[PDB]
Amino acid sequence: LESQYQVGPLLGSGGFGSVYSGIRVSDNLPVAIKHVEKDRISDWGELPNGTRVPMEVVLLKKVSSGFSGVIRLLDWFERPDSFVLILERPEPVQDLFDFITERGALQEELARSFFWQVLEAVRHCHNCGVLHRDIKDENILIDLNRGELKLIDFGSGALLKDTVYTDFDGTRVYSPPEWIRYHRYHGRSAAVWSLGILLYDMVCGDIPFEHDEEIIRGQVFFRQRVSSECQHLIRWCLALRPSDRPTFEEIQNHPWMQDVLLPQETAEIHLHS
Ligand SMILES: NC(=O)c1cc(Cl)c2c(Cl)c(C3CC3)n(CC3CCNCC3)c2n1
Repeated sequence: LESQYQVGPLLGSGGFGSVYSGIRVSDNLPVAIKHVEKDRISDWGELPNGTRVPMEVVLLKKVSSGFSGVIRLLDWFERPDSFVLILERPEPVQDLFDFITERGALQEELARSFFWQVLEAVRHCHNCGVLHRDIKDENILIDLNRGELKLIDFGSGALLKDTVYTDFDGTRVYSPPEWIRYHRYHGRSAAVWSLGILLYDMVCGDIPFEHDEEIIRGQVFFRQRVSSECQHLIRWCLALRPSDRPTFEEIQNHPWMQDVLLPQETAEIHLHS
């Protein structure tokens, strides 16, 4: 049926739908229960059969196998007017947006650990043929006990492909200049641009660009003291020409990314575990 789950408080609502705290009754596992109205759903996909479902379900199934820094889909249900997704829920948890709101710009050692884990999660998605298309601090959860980050909300995502994309429903201030100007981008280089925005966000406490004109110009001004190596990596991710941007391999081999803390180290030093 679907009272295999006890429903708790509303955790949040927005373009992603309505998300409730929940518990799976069979083993007390913490879950998040996400309701999405069918009419409010834009991009659709389908499973290895008829079964037309939200793209989000297709993508999560493709990445939810195995361990990773991606939130796992435990189950889903269809109702007459909506879909309901059952997702794993860290506890205690705080999204990266709220974490940055409370603590301001992050020390580089902590930003390094977080950014590294985001890179590994995004690599996993791409390796599984999934492109997220809305990487940003609001879509990243922190498991405060373990110091492990989780990517959420694949509702703007798509199957990864090597040809040009001409559709985009992600967050605009995270979208690349080629999308702003031409409404065209390729998957990896757009993702790397958003990773540059995210890294700036972490070490400066706010995003670099607010307006189309700023994104198009691509001038990065640093409002906080940031190391030259970090500045260099960020400016590389934010290269105006897509082909001038680093690959994931080049990002992880960059001098700023060396000697990352383990997740548990991160929690003990910076999240006091
Ligand atoms: N797919 C989603 O949109 C989704 C998935 C999950 Cl597992 C969660 C969880 Cl947990 C939360 C609340 C713990 C913040 N939320 C609410 C969000 C947390 C980050 N942005 C603010 C509301 C979740 N949302």
